[PDB]
Amino acid sequence: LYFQGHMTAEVRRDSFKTFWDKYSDKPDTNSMMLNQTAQDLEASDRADILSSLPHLTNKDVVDIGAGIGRFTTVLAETARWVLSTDFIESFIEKNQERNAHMGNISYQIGDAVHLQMDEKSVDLVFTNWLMMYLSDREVIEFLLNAMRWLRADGYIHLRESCSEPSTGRLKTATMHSAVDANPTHYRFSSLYIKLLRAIRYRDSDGKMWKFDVQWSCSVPTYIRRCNNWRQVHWLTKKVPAVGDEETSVDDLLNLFSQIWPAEQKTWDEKLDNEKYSWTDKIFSNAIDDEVVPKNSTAYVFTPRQRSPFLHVNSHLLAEKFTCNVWNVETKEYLYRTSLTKANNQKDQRVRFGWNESLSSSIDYWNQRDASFDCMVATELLATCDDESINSIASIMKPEAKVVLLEPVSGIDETSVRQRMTTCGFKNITIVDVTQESLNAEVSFIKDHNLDVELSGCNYLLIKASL
Ligand SMILES: Nc1ncnc2c1ncn2[C@@H]1O[C@H](CSCC[C@H](N)C(=O)O)[C@@H](O)[C@H]1O
Ligand SMILES: CCCCCCCCO[C@@H]1O[C@H](CO)[C@@H](O)[C@H](O)[C@H]1O
Ligand SMILES: CCCCCCCCO[C@@H]1O[C@H](CO)[C@@H](O)[C@H](O)[C@H]1O
Ligand code: NA
Repeated sequence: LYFQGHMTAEVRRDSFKTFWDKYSDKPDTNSMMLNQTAQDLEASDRADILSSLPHLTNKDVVDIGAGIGRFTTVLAETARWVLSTDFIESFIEKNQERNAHMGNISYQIGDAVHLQMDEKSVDLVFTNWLMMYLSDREVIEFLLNAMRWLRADGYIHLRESCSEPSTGRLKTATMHSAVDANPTHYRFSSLYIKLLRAIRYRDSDGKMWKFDVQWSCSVPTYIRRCNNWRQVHWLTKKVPAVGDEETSVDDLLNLFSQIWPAEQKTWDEKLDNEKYSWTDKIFSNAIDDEVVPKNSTAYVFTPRQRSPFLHVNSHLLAEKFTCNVWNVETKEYLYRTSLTKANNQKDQRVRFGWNESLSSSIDYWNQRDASFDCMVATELLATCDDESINSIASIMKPEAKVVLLEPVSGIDETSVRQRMTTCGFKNITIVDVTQESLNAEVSFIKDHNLDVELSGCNYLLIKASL
């Protein structure tokens, strides 16, 4: 019965510690994952996350919210040193017991909100399921702190339950109470990505920094076993932001708390009822089972520059050709809507990732020695340069076939061939699909009652191979 006893940051801070207090009697993987059968998922999930990290030889790592330390255990195998923290005492105690055989782990009991360390004191800030237990202001404050603590070239890993609990709404799998309110913040995936990209931090030497969000990916184990695409994680690098201006906590908070979630909601309203893509009819006359063999993996790239509706229906692709699909998105809000679709369809063959550019996705897949079976893309030539397009082959099998739908103004077929021939393509054919696209786009808009105009561009449908 004290001042603002229902709403202060401390009361809200303590509501999370109280929630986790309920599990301190069970310092086990069930609590860490809030899943009655966490044994089924734990090792595969941990491997999904740990295999996404950079090598840690000679590096200092801080694992914040480490709990019983299932990541700490493996992180300290290669890192020079790991600081492992959690605000639940028994969890840290269980952490110290499991890891009694190791000698390069420091332990701390405390709230992540109050954690303090020297500038440029770590190389990796590792978290997994933590931001969702902080307020919007605390998330921003946490990220500015990570920025302070990281050395240049340093990384931060984050993984959050986005939009819904890991166990969905609501699985008997959950360890959540069916009657108690759940205090957890299930934010949209797009908000995390945008916040990370927005941050500009000036250090004590007066140097500016920004985050390079290397990727956004769904945790594979949660798709395969929980039909959940919204367990989202990101690897993010601290890099110089020459000439940029600082972003304050208040300036970031306005965006993160009000502006962005609002903008996301308008995109949900436009895209969530999408029954098919207007491009389906167009791609139908260029994609066959010679382009997409049965059980192959297709690489799909949809930047959605000219229009949010210009993309590839990856679900229809996977359905009609019995293939797996990786679809790259570059627009945060539109990537989120693809995750929404993925969760409702529950076709595990279809996967999405967010990257800043084509080059970003190519690096990711290069590092993983991927060789996709084909490419289907909208706006490839329109949005990417020769250098990036030429590097697509480094993630394609020999003779992989491609199909491109391209918005153009004047039709310059000779020039289009020369770009693609310069970027390593062969057997190039070009078909003008402007009238077909005009018909299909209008049919699609009227059918979905979108009060919008046509993209208004001409279209080429291109097929080639490498
Ligand atoms: N503000 C905070 N400071 C420190 N630890 C926190 C915290 N908020 C939540 N936690 C801890 O974060 C953990 C959440 S569950 C996930 C545990 C671990 N990251 C893993 O994936 O296995 C719990 O251990 C909880 O106690
Ligand atoms: C994203 C573009 C959607 C294209 C789907 C259109 C219908 C595809 O039709 C497919 O054609 C194949 C012939 O090669 C058959 O083997 C498949 O059984 C059939 O589903
Ligand atoms: C569903 C999408 C997730 C899988 C992404 C993996 C990247 C491509 O993986 C590739 O898949 C091919 C199978 O067609 C294999 O033959 C290749 O060896 C493999 O590199
Ligand atoms: Na989401």
